[PDB]
Amino acid sequence: TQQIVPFIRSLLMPTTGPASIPDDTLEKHTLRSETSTYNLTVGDTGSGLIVFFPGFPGSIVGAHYTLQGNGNYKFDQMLLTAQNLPASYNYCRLVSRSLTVRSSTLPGGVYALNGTINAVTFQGSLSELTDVSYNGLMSATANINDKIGNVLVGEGVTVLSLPTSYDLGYVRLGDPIPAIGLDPKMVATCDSSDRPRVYTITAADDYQFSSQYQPGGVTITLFSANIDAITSLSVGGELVFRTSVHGLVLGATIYLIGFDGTTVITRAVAANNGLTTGTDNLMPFNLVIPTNEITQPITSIKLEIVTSKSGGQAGDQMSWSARGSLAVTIHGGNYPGALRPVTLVAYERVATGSVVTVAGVSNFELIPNPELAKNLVTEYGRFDPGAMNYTKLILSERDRLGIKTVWPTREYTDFREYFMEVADLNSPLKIAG
Amino acid sequence: TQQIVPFIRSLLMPTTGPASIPDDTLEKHTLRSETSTYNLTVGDTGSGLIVFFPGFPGSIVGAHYTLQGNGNYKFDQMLLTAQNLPASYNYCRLVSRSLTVRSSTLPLNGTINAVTFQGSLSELTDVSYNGLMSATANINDKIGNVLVGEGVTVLSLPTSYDLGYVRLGDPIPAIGLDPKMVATCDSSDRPRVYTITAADDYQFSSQYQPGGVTITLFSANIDAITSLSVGGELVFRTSVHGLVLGATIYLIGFDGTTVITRAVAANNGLTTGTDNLMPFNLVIPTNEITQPITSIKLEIVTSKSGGQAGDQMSWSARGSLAVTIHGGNYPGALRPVTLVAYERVATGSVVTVAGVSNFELIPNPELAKNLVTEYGRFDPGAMNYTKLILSERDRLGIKTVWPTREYTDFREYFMEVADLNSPLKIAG
Amino acid sequence: TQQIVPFIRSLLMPTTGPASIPDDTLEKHTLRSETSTYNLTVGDTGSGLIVFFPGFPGSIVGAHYTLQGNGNYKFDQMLLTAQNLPASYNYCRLVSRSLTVRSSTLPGGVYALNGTINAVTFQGSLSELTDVSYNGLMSATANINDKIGNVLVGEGVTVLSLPTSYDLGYVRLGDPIPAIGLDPKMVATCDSSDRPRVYTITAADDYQFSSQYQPGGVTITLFSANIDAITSLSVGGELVFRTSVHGLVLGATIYLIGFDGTTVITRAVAANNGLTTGTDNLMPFNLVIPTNEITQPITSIKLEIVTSKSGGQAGDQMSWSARGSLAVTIHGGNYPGALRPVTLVAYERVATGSVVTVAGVSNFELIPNPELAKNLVTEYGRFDPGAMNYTKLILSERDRLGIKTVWPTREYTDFREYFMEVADLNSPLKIAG
Amino acid sequence: TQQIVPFIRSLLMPTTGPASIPDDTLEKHTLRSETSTYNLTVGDTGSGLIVFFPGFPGSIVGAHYTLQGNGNYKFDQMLLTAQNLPASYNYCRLVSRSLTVRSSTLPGGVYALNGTINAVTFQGSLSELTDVSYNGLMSATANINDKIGNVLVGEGVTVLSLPTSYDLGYVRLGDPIPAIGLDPKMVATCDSSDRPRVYTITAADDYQFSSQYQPGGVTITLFSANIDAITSLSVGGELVFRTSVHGLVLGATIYLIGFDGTTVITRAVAANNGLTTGTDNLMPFNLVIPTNEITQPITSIKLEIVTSKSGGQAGDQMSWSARGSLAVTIHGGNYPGALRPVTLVAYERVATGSVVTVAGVSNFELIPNPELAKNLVTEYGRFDPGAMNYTKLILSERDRLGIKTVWPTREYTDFREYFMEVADLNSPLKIAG
Ligand SMILES: [Ca+2]
Ligand SMILES: [Ca+2]
Repeated sequence: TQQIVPFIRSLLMPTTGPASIPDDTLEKHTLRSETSTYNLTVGDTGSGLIVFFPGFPGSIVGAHYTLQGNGNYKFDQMLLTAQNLPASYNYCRLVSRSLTVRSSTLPGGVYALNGTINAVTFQGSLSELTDVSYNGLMSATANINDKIGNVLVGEGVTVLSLPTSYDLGYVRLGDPIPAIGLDPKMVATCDSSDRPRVYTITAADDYQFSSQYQPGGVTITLFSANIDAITSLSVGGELVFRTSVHGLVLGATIYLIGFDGTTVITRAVAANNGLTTGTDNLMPFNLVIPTNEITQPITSIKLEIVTSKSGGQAGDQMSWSARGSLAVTIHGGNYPGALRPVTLVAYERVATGSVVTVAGVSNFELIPNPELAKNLVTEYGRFDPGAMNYTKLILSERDRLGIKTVWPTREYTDFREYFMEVADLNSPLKIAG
Repeated sequence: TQQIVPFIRSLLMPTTGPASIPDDTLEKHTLRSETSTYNLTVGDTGSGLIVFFPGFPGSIVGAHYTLQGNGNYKFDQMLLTAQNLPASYNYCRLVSRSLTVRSSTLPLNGTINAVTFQGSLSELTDVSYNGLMSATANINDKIGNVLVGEGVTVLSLPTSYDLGYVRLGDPIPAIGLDPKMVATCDSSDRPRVYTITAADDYQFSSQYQPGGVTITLFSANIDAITSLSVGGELVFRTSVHGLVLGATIYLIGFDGTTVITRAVAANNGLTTGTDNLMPFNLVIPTNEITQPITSIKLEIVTSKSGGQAGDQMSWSARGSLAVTIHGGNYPGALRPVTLVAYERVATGSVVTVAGVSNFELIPNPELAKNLVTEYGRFDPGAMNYTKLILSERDRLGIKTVWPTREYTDFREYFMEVADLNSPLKIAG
Repeated sequence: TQQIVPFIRSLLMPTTGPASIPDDTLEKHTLRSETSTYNLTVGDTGSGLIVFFPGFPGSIVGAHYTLQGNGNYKFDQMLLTAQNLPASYNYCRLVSRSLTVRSSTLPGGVYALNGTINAVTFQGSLSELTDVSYNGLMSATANINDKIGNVLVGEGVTVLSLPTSYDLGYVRLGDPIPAIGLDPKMVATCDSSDRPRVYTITAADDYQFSSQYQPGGVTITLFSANIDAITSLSVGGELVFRTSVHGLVLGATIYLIGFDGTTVITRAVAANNGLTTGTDNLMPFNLVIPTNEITQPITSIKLEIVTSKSGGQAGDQMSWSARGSLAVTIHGGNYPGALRPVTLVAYERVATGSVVTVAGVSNFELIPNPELAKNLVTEYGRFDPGAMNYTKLILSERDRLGIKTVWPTREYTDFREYFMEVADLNSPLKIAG
Repeated sequence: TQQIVPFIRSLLMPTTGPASIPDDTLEKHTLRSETSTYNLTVGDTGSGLIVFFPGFPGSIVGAHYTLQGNGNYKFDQMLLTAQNLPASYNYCRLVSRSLTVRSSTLPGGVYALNGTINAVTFQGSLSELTDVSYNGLMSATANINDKIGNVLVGEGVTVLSLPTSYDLGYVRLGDPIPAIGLDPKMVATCDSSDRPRVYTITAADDYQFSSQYQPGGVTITLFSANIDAITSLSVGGELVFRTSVHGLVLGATIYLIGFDGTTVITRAVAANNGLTTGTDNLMPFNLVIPTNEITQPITSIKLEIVTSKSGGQAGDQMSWSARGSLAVTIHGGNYPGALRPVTLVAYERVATGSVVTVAGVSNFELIPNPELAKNLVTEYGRFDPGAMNYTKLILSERDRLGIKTVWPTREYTDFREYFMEVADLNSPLKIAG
């Protein structure tokens, strides 16, 4: 520390403002901060979960779920940046981010404040967590500085975004692209694409299906698989069906399921589709799911198949054989931060009707869209040598320095003042010559 | 050199263990070594080829092929890491790797030629024992006629730092009605894409045949070790009524053998005076690829419902296909290849492979519960020192393929400091 | 910092008292502090907005609006200086100002959980804000140190007035001028005038009006435009009307609308006014609106026109053509601070029946009115060189120093003690000679 | 203190993470932290007791008992580590541990006035405490730094684990061992065994029993004795019975009693043991009690004998003479930490229904089980000389330094910042060469 190092300051104290990442990704850019402010209402159980995407290169900050009587989560809302970055910028890179979660309210009739928080940073995407209960969170990492337990809600928790790789590319935001079309509801964007994530699902390898006839048909769930998506994705591939039985008609639908078990997206992949005897019957997958259709994080994908017969009787026995694999590409999905690190903040025993307050600052390197570029000057980052080495040193000593991704806010506040002991005006420039 | 530099030590002497790559890719990770041990049997000709993927970010180390009487190679087996990394880890980055190839038994014993080729397997123009020697112009990337008893050392030298973590082909939680159901999350970042314009108004013409007339529309060299997909469309036009088309894609192994065969369209009537579409929607999962893919070909069968003596079946075809091999362009995934060829080894003798691979790894969710991860040790000047060393690679004689005896000498010539640790023991 | 610099002390800690601005505006003046103290009552929705004019050269500090069940704002009261400066002084210049906004008290110096505060400093006048909702505030500036999000109400927010230009002229306050008149309600003042703001509205350029006869007439709103006024303004200009229809009578009224959509001032510009065929019919605008008539900040101006006929029957048709532009001059309106920077403090989730407490100090350079001048000594400011350079340095490093216009009070308090680490008695003057 | 000493840091501030114990026990191991998080509910009396085992080499942290109307304790639940260590590791050694006990229920929203805490560290096992009442606790030690009285529950208490011997062996955790068996409920473990604790109980030295016949038999309790167990144990030994009465049939049953006086385990030791007249009749004890059947700490052991007769009818006398010693071996029992030091945290006057929140961190040296060993690198501890001497010095001056095992949390927090005044980044490594 001398004066200090703008980047370290920004990284460890994001509410302080942005600084350019001192890596090798030399683009003309501009630096911006976006706040996140939410007042979430606590449900009947007094318990809930905030899912944060600490490294998300863009306006999506997280999602809030309330916990319900029956032990299921129910989606409340997305937590976003104050304004929608893709409306103004085309490219983006996350510099630093911190968020605070605390209660700001005790309801009218309530005698006493009570409530606690458990939090973890998990090195995987949302659907990869084996246990998302308040208690279960605590073992999602072995890293002591990536978990915090039973922090009082009144005091609150601070989430600090720590890097998962530098020298990351600029990410295209989901920015609208100039387009005209006959449909009012037409939407054209240029999506986060670099570093796609690909899931491959072999749904069947000569899977035999056999069942008696039914008016309305017989529906099966061929497979269900955990995947992650926040933004646009596509499904490709093909199933091949064989049969000895004449006049079978196949229906097939893909469902993308949210974290709360709810259907987010439903797409008929093939409806009413006759099968010929002694031949391959192809069922291609050509699905594109746009960002705006994804109303909450996708947590799994499943495929249902309906089998029905034209004629039909009592005992008819409908049978088919199926073979093939599908590929689910989520665009830009493997970009570190896009899906990968997840910070969960769980609360419980909070009085029903009380407010859980979220306040955050996100810092970005940004490239303006064409219209803004006319009035927004861009520059290469400030050069200071040793900024990156200092960052590397700090992170290398992360555990001995106690630099957490999840803090009791009181401890983070102490850390701020313990660190940051120099911010020294600027000695004789004022008296130099 | 002072003490030394863990990374340089790991890079130049991988059997020594792992060290974090001193680049800008700052992820919380863990460091691991995986051994490779194989005892390969020499075939009838006393000759064969080991294909190594020195930079492969994961458990695939290489493949062994024996050479046969008729001059063809025949696949033996994949050479892997001791345990399957994707079963325990989700993300991975290669730190360093070395492998030794020597004979260990007799039923002294023939010779080895080796090269590191800066391209993928199918790109090599000549893979014969002798032909290898000209795959590079780089003198430190080839070694000739090393005695098999003494053996060869393959050392993996970098092809780019600041590489992303690669997703391993890790199983993803999934339930399904089929026992043989498999769901993975694949190496995807940095795909390789081949584009094949199979036809641009290609005219086909032939007399009728019971059973049909089969043609190979195209054949093209491509590379795949892991999952890939084929997309695109052919469009067929015709003046002849009642023509039925069959089409199959074959993915062919290095040994000319069919690895994967997929019917793309079987029994498919063509209408007169219209475009007849033949879409390609193929996804090939990793587990189906039993040996490296070296080429792709498309066959088309043309038959007629009626049929007679002279019937003349004709169609016009147009369209291009795209073969995407997932994560294929990730440096190391397909790209550098080291070939170790042996010949004149006595039939029935053992060619012994022993290696160490070093990785930066991120544990899967279940292991993450008990596996602490950290940012890499900071030492400044580690990367500059690496850059200096590599910059002087040729004057230092840092080879990718060594006579083992020469590599051993190099180890002791380098690495002349490993100095205990002077007065920490007496400090205060 | 040596001892310190009175002006910097005053600027950054206004509760400390006044100091002369170290610019080139050398007037004999006197230095004063005026407190602002308000106990505002929270309405039904538990939500509201305080509009501050941090740079206002005089006694107007801000205005309080409650948010109502229906989602609309309603004016409560002006927030003023403790005493009315124009009653005692004729000229004035703002030195520094800070205000506190909080709620809730408990035995032990402790405060309760009582909702949240969002605040921004916007570099424009009140009516220029595109979004004034609690959440929308957060994007009124891109400047991270000019916005603060979801501060607990119990802890509260500190508004600090940062300069918008030095070397400003002394502003004439709205001081009463000696006058006698037959009317008890006669008022004569000398107004803030230097640096007027002028709006020009071309209300019509051959605008055709056409409508069927109506007993009582047909009223239209020719235009509506957002403008800003806190003090006196005037409307000048002329509309010209043409018509081929005989017997048309025009009425026209100007309305000045408050931030809460309420009519603040209504002035008939022309009532009962016959139009002649084939000639220009002039409608001049000669409006002067005195300060005392402006009961709350003006946010827009609109002009209504009534077209009546008197002798009209069944379905007659009334038509006229209109041409002309108006000029709205708000006196001293462009004086930096008079309208320009606005700080919004929005609260919500505040317990109904609790009181939002405002406490502030405003510091001024003042010239006494003739009666006070007889007993009020005035002087040129204390000379200290480097005071202005030091101010310029501090402001130049504003963002790295984290000098905010809106603070969580707790953070401002910390800043005060972090800064201001020298106030050193006065070493051997006491022992000198 | 220079930089500092990882071990001392871990010992005095366990929430900081683990460090290797600088003793002579040189094993290849790995270092881990496990959190403990509990939200306990306060019962009817507003009073209860948390029993901590601060030195326990494994996943058992303590047990919670509520106090009841009738003055008895009632077991609530075991307090454990976040995950079950024996599922992943085979050997273990405790490095350091701290736990926090406070009410998360804050009346008014801010106040810590919600009852009080008394706490002690007792140098013996649970059953050895003579007085376990809230008030009685205070005299369990004479050591002033091992007791704390009437700490406010809102502020809370910190339990710090201080060593009871170094150079301890690695303890085998209760890890499952590969086994197949016909019974679904079959369980095979390898238990903490090193350093057994043995109680010898001479239950009878020619004890004369005499009572009249009753259908179904006559039951006496031969003895009860205070013993301690949290994990597996076994009972060995023999009773010899003499009689003159023909056709007596003896049954024996061992009861293991919880701290709350509840039977945890009941095992029949003898049934249909027909006594032969005028001869030694042996009653061997061959009991093995597995860890898993112990649902709460065992505070005592008793043996009942049931004495029945064939054709007994009326004034038929039943009489036996008994002689013999039993030995109760609790496995690993004498391993310092396994049973020995106990920290009791008692609360009272807490409002019924409020939450007492426990949060802790436990640090371990661990050896992975065979499956984990495949992916878990193990190493000998970091060498730093003088670490152990420094620990010895610190502990030697424990009382003058005021290093407590039980703290008012506020005082512990102060201590943390008073200690730990160096954590100094790392000066010119960053600029060296
Ligand atoms: Ca770089
Ligand atoms: Ca000037």
